[PDB]
Amino acid sequence: VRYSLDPENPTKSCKSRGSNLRVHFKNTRETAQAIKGMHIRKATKYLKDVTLKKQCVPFRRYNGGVGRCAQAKQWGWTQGRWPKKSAEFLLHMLKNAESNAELKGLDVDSLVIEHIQVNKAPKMRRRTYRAHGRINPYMSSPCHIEMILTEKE
RNA sequence: GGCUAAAUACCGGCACGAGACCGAUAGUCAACAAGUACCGUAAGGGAAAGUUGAAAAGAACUUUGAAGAGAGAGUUCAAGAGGGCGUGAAACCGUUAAGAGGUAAACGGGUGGGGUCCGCGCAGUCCGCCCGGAGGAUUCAACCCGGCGGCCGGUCCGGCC
RNA sequence: GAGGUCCGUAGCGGUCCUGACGUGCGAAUCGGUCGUCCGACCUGGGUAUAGGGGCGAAAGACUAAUCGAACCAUCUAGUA
RNA sequence: UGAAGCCUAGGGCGCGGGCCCGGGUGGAGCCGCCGCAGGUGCAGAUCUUGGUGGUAGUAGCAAAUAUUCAAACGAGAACUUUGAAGGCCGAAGUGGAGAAGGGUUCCAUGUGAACAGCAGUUGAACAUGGGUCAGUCGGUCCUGAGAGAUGGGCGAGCGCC
RNA sequence: UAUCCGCAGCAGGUCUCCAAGGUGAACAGCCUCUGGCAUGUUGGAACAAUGUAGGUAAGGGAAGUCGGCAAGCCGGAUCCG
RNA sequence: UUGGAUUGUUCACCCACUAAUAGGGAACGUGAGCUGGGUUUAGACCGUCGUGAGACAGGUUAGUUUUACCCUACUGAUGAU
RNA sequence: GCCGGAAAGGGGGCCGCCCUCUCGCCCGUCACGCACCGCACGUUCGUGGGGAACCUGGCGCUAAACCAUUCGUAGACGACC
Ligand SMILES: [Mg+2]
Ligand SMILES: [Mg+2]
Ligand SMILES: [Mg+2]
Ligand SMILES: [Mg+2]
Ligand SMILES: [Mg+2]
Ligand SMILES: [Mg+2]
Ligand SMILES: [Mg+2]
Ligand SMILES: [Mg+2]
Ligand SMILES: [Mg+2]
Ligand SMILES: [Mg+2]
Ligand SMILES: [Mg+2]
Ligand SMILES: [Mg+2]
Ligand SMILES: [Mg+2]
Ligand SMILES: [Mg+2]
Ligand SMILES: [Mg+2]
Ligand SMILES: [Mg+2]
Ligand SMILES: [Mg+2]
Ligand SMILES: [Mg+2]
Ligand SMILES: [Mg+2]
Ligand SMILES: [Mg+2]
Ligand SMILES: [Mg+2]
Ligand SMILES: [Mg+2]
Ligand SMILES: [Mg+2]
Ligand SMILES: [Mg+2]
Ligand SMILES: [Mg+2]
Ligand SMILES: [Mg+2]
Ligand SMILES: [Mg+2]
Ligand SMILES: [Mg+2]
Ligand SMILES: [Mg+2]
Ligand SMILES: [Mg+2]
Ligand SMILES: [Mg+2]
Ligand SMILES: [Mg+2]
Ligand SMILES: [Mg+2]
Ligand SMILES: [Mg+2]
Ligand SMILES: [Mg+2]
Ligand SMILES: [Mg+2]
Ligand SMILES: [Mg+2]
Ligand SMILES: [Mg+2]
Ligand SMILES: [Mg+2]
Ligand SMILES: [Mg+2]
Ligand SMILES: [Mg+2]
Ligand SMILES: [Mg+2]
Ligand SMILES: [Mg+2]
Ligand SMILES: [Mg+2]
Ligand SMILES: [Mg+2]
Ligand SMILES: [Mg+2]
Ligand SMILES: [Mg+2]
Ligand SMILES: [Mg+2]
Ligand SMILES: [Mg+2]
Ligand SMILES: [Mg+2]
Ligand SMILES: [Mg+2]
Ligand SMILES: [Mg+2]
Repeated sequence: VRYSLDPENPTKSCKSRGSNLRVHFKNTRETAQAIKGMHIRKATKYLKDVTLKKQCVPFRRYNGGVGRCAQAKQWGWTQGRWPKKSAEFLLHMLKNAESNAELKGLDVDSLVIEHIQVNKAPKMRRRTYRAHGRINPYMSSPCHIEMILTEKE
């Protein structure tokens, strides 16, 4: 609808969008940061590998308490994880984006992720019961995902 | 032993009219399915909640997906108004760009450097009088005719106060 | 085959570990260990007693998680 | 031919309170001067209401021995259903049935937005429809502990004894 | 141990009926049949410290500690006494 | 620069060993490290005091010890220029 | 070509070379130059350090590290053998 950063060429680019998705915002943002600059096929392969725990997602900003792994050394970090539903949500969105590019009449095997953004969506409340008859929130953190692919060779 | 209208009172009730009043955290608790939802054995306690547009014209149709949800297409002046939709601030977050980074950060004074913009900067003011040179007009002073105005008549005539 | 008799189930209770937990499973729970268990026994329903009053084998205990004077509204925007 | 409001690395003025221009967004009203009036200026009050952070993807999802294989349906299976295997409750039960209480939770079909602190093809969730039959089971009848009128008494009185 | 009350599918609370086989004094504990269930609001990989709940320890035997706290010893039945 | 008997003890005293059984500080070091014996609530008993409710640097017995996942410091483990 | 150097290694001296100058230095003669019209950061070390590319040539070179896997002399996870 209204994209935060428009493409430099509206003809050599395709767009995809999703709102109010029940996936953790902090995990999804790091997955998007991991796949930010990749070719479409490389990104799809990497996302499959993450889902199968063959490659990690390096947790850089939201790293509090995250454990270490040996697979983040190839990212030049120490802490990584494998958020699989985070990976597959934007895998579905990537598939939608490539379908959009094919519909608009583009070269699918030259598309590079040029823009990707994860915003924070309205929270939905549940309730948890604590000691001494107290009630605390059990909130959730849905997110908005917004991505732009473009050709470059 | 007794009766008795008028002038007098009126935050309830049926209708009305008005205001230097309030303007949705205000004004009644209640602008809305409000003494409603809801809590308490009960007596009782008691909310939050307004706004698309002029008009639903409320997004046919193609396409990816199991679907939510997207990409096009279309309506509208405007979707940067898409069914909790007027405007859309701050705290907080994402991304892009620029800069920086071992005494937490921020701050005052003094410069320096770099940016973003502005000056619409880029050969730099005019204004009077006079001298000289080329010009061009119905053209100056004086005189006459008419109109208007300002000051007087040592004490002009007439009014009014 | 007697006993407000003994050991010991169900039930009723709540000693010690000063154990577990202590933003708990829980605004008093959990485990093991314990007391009593034919009697002043345990228990549902009905019924009576109501706040300076009730009821109390008496701890100022209980009276709807509130008790050395309950709760609700009002006097009340009480006084400092 | 664009008011209020809002944003601004744009230009300025004022010692200051503040104010004026430019740009953008917005879509219907607003301001200067002379007087008048006041529910008239917030950083605090363990202030009121609403919203948002760091903590933090952290604490935590450890009471009661236990699951595995194959198939089916399904877009999708650690969790649904069928079969097999291995276990538990162990007749003072994790069995079969009632009273108080609940009030449609009962049964069937369908759905997977929300809820069932993972997930779900399942559900006491949501949507459609169904379902409780009495001379001989109970209430209705009796009276118990007790409650309660009339006559009467007391009482300012509602009324009470 | 999910249709009731406790704010909740809350280890709490809430009145009764029926009651198999073996062992055994026994309605004790333990194993099974009829009936039921899926380990109690999740799973997977490892087996560090510290914990919680269980055990075992040479020689000594309360020297520990305010205090034998905690654990341990004893345990049923028969015959003496 | 110790092992013990008695005491809640600090202090004290005694037995034994020893080479010697010196003295002190760190918020009278150290309770989100423990314990809870003493003091130090609410229950009770005694003596003295008070007419009484009650009092006692007098004795006695029974009595809930909460929270770390934050920053630092420290102990280890990756890594970074 | 010969030597000269290790504490954090010497662009130095010497022996020959094919060549070229009577030029370099000091006094004199001789004229010439953007004489830019009084005016500032002028004059170097400097082919300075660093980063990208345009390049014509010659000489050469076609490696590892990490993940995945395995191991258990190691281990909470990383890490390590
Ligand atoms: Mg961080
Ligand atoms: Mg931490
Ligand atoms: Mg809880
Ligand atoms: Mg509760
Ligand atoms: Mg008379
Ligand atoms: Mg009279
Ligand atoms: Mg009038
Ligand atoms: Mg409002
Ligand atoms: Mg209101
Ligand atoms: Mg409002
Ligand atoms: Mg408003
Ligand atoms: Mg409001
Ligand atoms: Mg609105
Ligand atoms: Mg508009
Ligand atoms: Mg609008
Ligand atoms: Mg809006
Ligand atoms: Mg920003
Ligand atoms: Mg940057
Ligand atoms: Mg007895
Ligand atoms: Mg007995
Ligand atoms: Mg007790
Ligand atoms: Mg305890
Ligand atoms: Mg704890
Ligand atoms: Mg009385
Ligand atoms: Mg009694
Ligand atoms: Mg009183
Ligand atoms: Mg309008
Ligand atoms: Mg006013
Ligand atoms: Mg204000
Ligand atoms: Mg304020
Ligand atoms: Mg996690
Ligand atoms: Mg965790
Ligand atoms: Mg549990
Ligand atoms: Mg049953
Ligand atoms: Mg049944
Ligand atoms: Mg059903
Ligand atoms: Mg769930
Ligand atoms: Mg009566
Ligand atoms: Mg288990
Ligand atoms: Mg299970
Ligand atoms: Mg359960
Ligand atoms: Mg031993
Ligand atoms: Mg032995
Ligand atoms: Mg001793
Ligand atoms: Mg000792
Ligand atoms: Mg003991
Ligand atoms: Mg001290
Ligand atoms: Mg301390
Ligand atoms: Mg403590
Ligand atoms: Mg004590
Ligand atoms: Mg006492
Ligand atoms: Mg942790």
